[PDB]
Amino acid sequence: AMSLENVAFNVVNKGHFDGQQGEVPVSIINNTVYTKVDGVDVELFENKTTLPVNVAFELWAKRNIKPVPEVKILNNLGVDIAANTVIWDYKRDAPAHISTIGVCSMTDIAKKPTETICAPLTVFFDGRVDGQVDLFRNARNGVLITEGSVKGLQPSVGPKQASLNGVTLIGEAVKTQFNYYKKVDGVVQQLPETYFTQSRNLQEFKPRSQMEIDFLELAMDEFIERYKLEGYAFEHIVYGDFSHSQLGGLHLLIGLAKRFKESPFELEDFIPMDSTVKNYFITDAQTGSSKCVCSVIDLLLDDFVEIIKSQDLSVVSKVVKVTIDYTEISFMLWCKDGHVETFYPKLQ
Amino acid sequence: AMSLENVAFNVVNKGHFDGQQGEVPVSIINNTVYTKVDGVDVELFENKTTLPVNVAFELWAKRNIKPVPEVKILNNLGVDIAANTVIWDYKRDAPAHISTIGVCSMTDIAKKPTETICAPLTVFFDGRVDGQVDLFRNARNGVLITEGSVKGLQPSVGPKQASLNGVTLIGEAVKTQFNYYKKVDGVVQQLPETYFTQSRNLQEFKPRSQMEIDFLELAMDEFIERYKLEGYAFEHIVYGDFSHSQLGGLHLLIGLAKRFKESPFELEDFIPMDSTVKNYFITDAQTGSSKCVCSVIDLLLDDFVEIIKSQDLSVVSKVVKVTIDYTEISFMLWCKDGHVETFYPKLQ
Amino acid sequence: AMSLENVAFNVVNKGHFDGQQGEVPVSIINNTVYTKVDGVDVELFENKTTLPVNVAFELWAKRNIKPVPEVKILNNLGVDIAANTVIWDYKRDAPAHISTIGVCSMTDIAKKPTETICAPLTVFFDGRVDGQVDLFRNARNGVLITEGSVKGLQPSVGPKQASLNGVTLIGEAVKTQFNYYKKVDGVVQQLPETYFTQSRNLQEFKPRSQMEIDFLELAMDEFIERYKLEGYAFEHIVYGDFSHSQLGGLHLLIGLAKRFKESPFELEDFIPMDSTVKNYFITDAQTGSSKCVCSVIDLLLDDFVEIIKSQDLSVVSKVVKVTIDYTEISFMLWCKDGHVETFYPKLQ
Amino acid sequence: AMSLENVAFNVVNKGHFDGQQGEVPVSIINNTVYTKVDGVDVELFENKTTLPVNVAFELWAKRNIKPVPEVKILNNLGVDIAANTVIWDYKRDAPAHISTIGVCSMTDIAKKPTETICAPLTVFFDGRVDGQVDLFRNARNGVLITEGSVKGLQPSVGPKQASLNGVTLIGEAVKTQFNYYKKVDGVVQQLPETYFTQSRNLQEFKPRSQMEIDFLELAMDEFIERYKLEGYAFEHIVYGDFSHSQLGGLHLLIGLAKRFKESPFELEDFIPMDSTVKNYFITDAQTGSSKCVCSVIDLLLDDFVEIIKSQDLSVVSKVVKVTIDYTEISFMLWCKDGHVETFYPKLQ
Amino acid sequence: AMSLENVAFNVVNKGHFDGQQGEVPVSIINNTVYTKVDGVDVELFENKTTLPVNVAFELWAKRNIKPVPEVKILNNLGVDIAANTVIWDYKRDAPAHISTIGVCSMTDIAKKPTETICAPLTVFFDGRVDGQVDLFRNARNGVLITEGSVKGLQPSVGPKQASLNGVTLIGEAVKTQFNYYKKVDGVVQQLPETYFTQSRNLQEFKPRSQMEIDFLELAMDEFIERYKLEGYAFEHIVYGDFSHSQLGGLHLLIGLAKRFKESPFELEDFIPMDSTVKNYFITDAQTGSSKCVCSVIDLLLDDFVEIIKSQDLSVVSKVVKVTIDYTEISFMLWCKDGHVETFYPKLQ
Ligand SMILES: CNC(=O)Nc1ccccc1F
Ligand SMILES: CNC(=O)Nc1ccccc1F
Repeated sequence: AMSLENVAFNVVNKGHFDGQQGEVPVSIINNTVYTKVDGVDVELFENKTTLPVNVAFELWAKRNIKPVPEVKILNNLGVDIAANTVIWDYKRDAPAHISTIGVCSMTDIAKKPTETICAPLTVFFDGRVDGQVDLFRNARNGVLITEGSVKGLQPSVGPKQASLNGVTLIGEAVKTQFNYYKKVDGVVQQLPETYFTQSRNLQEFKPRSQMEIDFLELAMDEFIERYKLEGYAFEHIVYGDFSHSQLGGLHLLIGLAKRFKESPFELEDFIPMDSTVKNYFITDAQTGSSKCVCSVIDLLLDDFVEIIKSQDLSVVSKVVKVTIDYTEISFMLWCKDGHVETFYPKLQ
Repeated sequence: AMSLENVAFNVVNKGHFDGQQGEVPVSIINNTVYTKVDGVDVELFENKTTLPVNVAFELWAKRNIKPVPEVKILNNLGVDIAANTVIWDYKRDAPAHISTIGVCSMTDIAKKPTETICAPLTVFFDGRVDGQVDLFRNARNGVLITEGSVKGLQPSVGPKQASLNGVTLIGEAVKTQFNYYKKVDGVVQQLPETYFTQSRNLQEFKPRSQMEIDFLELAMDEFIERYKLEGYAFEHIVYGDFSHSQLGGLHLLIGLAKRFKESPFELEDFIPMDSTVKNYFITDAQTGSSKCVCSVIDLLLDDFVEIIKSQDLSVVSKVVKVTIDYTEISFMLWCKDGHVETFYPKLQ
Repeated sequence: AMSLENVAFNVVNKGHFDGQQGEVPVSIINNTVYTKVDGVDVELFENKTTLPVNVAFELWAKRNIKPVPEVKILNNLGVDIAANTVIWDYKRDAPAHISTIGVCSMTDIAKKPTETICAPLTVFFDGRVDGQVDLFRNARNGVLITEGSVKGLQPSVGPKQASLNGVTLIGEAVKTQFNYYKKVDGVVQQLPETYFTQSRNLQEFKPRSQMEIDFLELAMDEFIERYKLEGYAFEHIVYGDFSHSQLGGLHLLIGLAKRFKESPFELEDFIPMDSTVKNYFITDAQTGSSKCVCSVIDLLLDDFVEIIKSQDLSVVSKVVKVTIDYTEISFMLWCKDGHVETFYPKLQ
Repeated sequence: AMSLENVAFNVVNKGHFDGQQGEVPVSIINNTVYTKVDGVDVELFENKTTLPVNVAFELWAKRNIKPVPEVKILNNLGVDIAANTVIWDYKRDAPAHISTIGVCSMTDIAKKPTETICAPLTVFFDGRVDGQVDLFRNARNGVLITEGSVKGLQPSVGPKQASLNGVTLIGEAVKTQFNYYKKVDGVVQQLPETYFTQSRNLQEFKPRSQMEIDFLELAMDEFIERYKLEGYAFEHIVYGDFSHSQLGGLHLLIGLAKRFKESPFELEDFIPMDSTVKNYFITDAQTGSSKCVCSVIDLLLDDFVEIIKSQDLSVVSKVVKVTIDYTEISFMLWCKDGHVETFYPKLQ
Repeated sequence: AMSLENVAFNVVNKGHFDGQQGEVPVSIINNTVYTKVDGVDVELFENKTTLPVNVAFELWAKRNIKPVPEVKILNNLGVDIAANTVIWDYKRDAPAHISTIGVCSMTDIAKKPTETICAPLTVFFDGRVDGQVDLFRNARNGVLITEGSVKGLQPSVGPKQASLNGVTLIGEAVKTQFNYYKKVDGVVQQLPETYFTQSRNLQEFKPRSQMEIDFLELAMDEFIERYKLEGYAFEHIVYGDFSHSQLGGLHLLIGLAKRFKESPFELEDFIPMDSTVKNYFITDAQTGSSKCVCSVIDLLLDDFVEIIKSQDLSVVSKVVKVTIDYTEISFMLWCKDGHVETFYPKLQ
């Protein structure tokens, strides 16, 4: 017997939906769910989704509370739907997927991923849940994560980090590095070799390699010398040119991180969703240099150096395809006389 | 085990709350309750109250569906709250009372009227429900209806009509005429002699006496002649004077019914609620005669005639008090040279 | 080049979406679309659906304005979606189907019904639109209407009436009687023999047979005599029994039409949607007789007589199944000593 | 002459309601109050309450702007209502009490606490306001605060801290330590001996005893030695065990404070109201250790040490009742071989 | 062809409105605009204005993204409207002006500032845009900014700082110091000599003169000695008196900044708009000293010292008019025996 009042009972007593039995009285007004405590209304949930408030509330309450892949990964792998859980998109305060399977009666298209409506959809499977590996094997389309080996299935090692209740972390008391597997049209698919973005914040940025410690700590010319980067235009691409009204380059998070220690800036996240490459409308507070569409990626600097050094530098412009978070990221590479002018995530 | 979804199940399957087990999926968007029937949303309920939508939905579902006293009677008797039912106020599309007893967890102030919070409240008790005559005996404050005698109480015989799911009617297959009993601070009251308003509609007005039949058939002058009404200002009070910009008189529903057969008019119900006297801002379409605050009452014409013939006509202006629907209705009586000038429910 | 403002232009200038170029200024406040005409705002559209206001506005604008099958027929045939039109459900003030094909960018699951997401969906195809009979041939699942023969398909002749901009009618200047054809998993179905409900209103009820004329004119006893209906419980089933608190019988629209000429009653439509059988919570004003869940169907009286005379009357109670509007309507038949006691659409 | 526009006049000119006379024009849209400044709308108030926006606005404007007891205290003492002021709950952005006395015409149940409706309610009285001590003496139920001595009334010394416009502080230019007194059913009640929670934030945590300076500054084993805490499981209870997927212990705010210097964590406040014991759904960012329902209290460490040391350690499990903020807080005490396994606020 | 979907296309692809062609599907619900990315809704804009959501969205998208005068300046100069751009008020999340010219069809009063409706309005002109200087010359009323010299027009040097996408900054890669000119009734007006407020935050405060470095760094008595301020009551006016329940003085931002390093405090911005003098309801966290209406201005300390030293100190009270941000700010000057008691922005 699922119900609004039972969902709120679990939220109040168990911090989330926990299969417990019971009911608390609830009031819904506009987009907010409340419950009486000591005779007054206490807010339990503000619906920021495009779903009816009582539906969003239940989905939220039923969010997966184990570490799960970050939404950008699931998106990059073409996931449409999850088997019998909810991947909550903490960046959008909303379900990451439109529909559900076996979760909620207003949004379910199916009780079980074996139902024929699920066969064209890429269904997300969690091998930490009993039976879900088997259900991947039987599904026409899907993405499977496991903590270990699945007999016969060639694994792809995913990122180190996963999301636990909206916190992106590398697990220590829990495991966040998964094997990933994918199936299209009944056929297991080979996951490409790939880099992974690092998912760091600008407020909390911590380097993760001696090279990155050097970038944060050394002056620009020292660092460029020490890692033999002459002619690669990190002055522009990574350090950022703030001298003109249009802010130049500045496409690596670590570069933003360096600048942020010195002076603040505004990042307007005008498409606020999780993705491998982010676009910001950036305004530098110190200089007033700015740019409407500044693509930023958080690659380990080591990885970005390896990508740019591996490039042929003998054409004016070309599109360079790099596989990142399993998706194929296009960059624009502009050169002159065998040195880099600029290299940036291509704006689409 | 009360729940939004169970209430909706009862509505969908039983036309109203009926204590049945079950659940349907529900969605709430702003003030409307919908349910999914075969993949599309069907409107179950639009909240017109000042309560949270899911709360109003449940009180509406749990409305009393037996003939019950009209809200105007309950209010005139000082009823605060009903015992274990909801008197639905179809004139306000809202619960007639703030709080409930033993009905709904969000609005209940008690489960049983015997709890101490109910003692100072005038509680409504329905003798047709097992045990409620008893509970009225224990109750410090209350109003009781019954269909027949109660041993040791003198009854007050109420109106002929009652409200069945919002239709006011004189029951032929069900009883609508109740015995009334009232208790203030543990003492059974002697209810006053009272007239009753008749609760008719302007559109479907039906005479209930030979005098009313004659009023509808005859011409003004004939009717006034037959019933010896010269000098009582019915021309003004009951027929209505449409010759000036201020619509004159027209304070008796039968007079509005008579005019509405010939030519129509606008009645603006600017305090929409059930009350013994109604105030309308009335605009006569044929003539443009209008009045901002036109008090209207539906008295049996014979009872109105009795009231007006029972007054002293020798002072220019005074307040005349008349018990109606158990409440004291003040009238203004204006006279000149021993005849009536006007007589109207006071606009105080 | 679809846009809010272009849709509004079409509404304002063409009464509906018509593919015209142009733009008017629009403003959206909560669920209402307005447009500026000479400096003030005029209401174009109030959203009563569960879709976003601008989305519902566009689907409403793009409604099919040719006579189309009533929604109850489409649902009974299992239609999921329409090919390149919107069947507007005037009973719910909402789109009849969740999704669209080739109509609206927010709701389209495809541009053409031939895309693979449509193959498992039962698609509605209108033979009056060039190419759609063809598309029905390629379609794995579908329902097709036409005005005339289709070479190589046996037709099923549908109802006389269809819905034109929300008015159900039997077309005299346009055709409303369609041939129906259905395909499940690539196989043309043989549609069952079926009766059709007549889709009449209680207010403007018009007899469509000499028996129905007689039913309206004659007294109960005469009519029952003329048509040899003794022992079939029409007194209860069709005339309705208003003598007890439970309103008895009254399951056939013509019986409600007959009563409504004499005295009025409340029909509460608590699941407002188009369906072959309707459930009303009905309160008779003259008598106070009432019933929470009164199933009503509008069958030609002759067809109802044929159904009831085609049953075995020898068991106390059983389920009688009758194809109507192409769907299986269960009835309860109650008999005693070889005569009918009652017979009603099952309240399951 | 109270009015929306007068309330807004005071807000604009006096920062809050100040009995001043005057009016500014106001516009209300959805849940927000605005006023024109220099021809544009400036937001004055966003209603986060379940009250009508214009009502919440007035209550907010009339909030008590003297230091007042924190809402958890008033709750723990059973306060239902305040005499002639509003205790604004800054943590819920809402009135702490449902109704008022002498404040606001939509929410008043009474103009004065002597009215008989107030007698069953525990009314909050402020002896800094003239007459309110006397009104406590006459009230059947109440809680009284004073700055000094009340002849005959045995005092209870309240917490050091009070809330001033939502800032919890120990007063220096103002007095925040009150005498508390309580009355149930006409009878002064003896307030229990009690500890008080410290009301500290995790961002702003300052130790308040040499012991607490030691906890923050020393390593875990040093501190446990220096205060002879071997066998008392502060390793678990206070320091927190982050080694397993379920975060172990961690029920004292100061322990959260220590960890927060090292690494951040997420505290989901899923019942956001003021209370003596808080429940969080906690996710540790460094380790990914987490717990759905982690009870946290902010006792001075000295006080928590005194509580746990005073316990008999010779049973496996028992419920230990401790009086905190005047309410009786249950703890679970789990022991083995005369040492503490775990000791935590009992989850209800 | 302007449209909701075209505006959203520009927002998504260009970070703001950029004249580009194209459309994305959009959904509007309540006050929020969304668009599909990867099958789910992503929030593009939350309407905090009193305009219809789709109108506010377009105005926002069309905001001027060059450095522009801070709204307080435009207000102080009497600007009603901007020529062919939108000055977005980032402090109110709303257009700074009610109407537009040549921007948006719901809010435009004119396509061009030469239209006769614009002649009484003070129109804001931007000489960085071609033709706009000329349009100032022809306008009956206006305010013009330029980066350089305009032949014949006597300039006023504006503030050093301007606002770029809501960041107030002194330009280095861009120019933020403008010449200002004003016209009333066809006649160029002489802008007064004036100080300028510094527009600093309390979190980010940086001194801007050796004097201000001294104020932040030195003790109170040192600083007062070093700059010969004895008898000028900076102890009160600038340092702030926290000893009594009413917080004394404290009207210079730098004084708040000093205190904030030591201890925090609450500033309730109860009229949140940009202005030259701000009013806060201030609560000091350390002492609980507070004040409902504390006027604060951010003058360079040098400038404030120069203002107060220039005053005659020989009257008890007088109104002192100082021109700041071009508007005439009244101060109250209270003296005794030729020393300053208090000096503060006059409360109106
Ligand atoms: C306090 N007295 C009282 O209630 N009396 C009574 C009530 C109901 C029926 C008959 C009775 F006598
Ligand atoms: C799969 N078969 C099929 O569709 N057949 C057919 C369809 C429409 C008209 C005539 C036909 F023969």
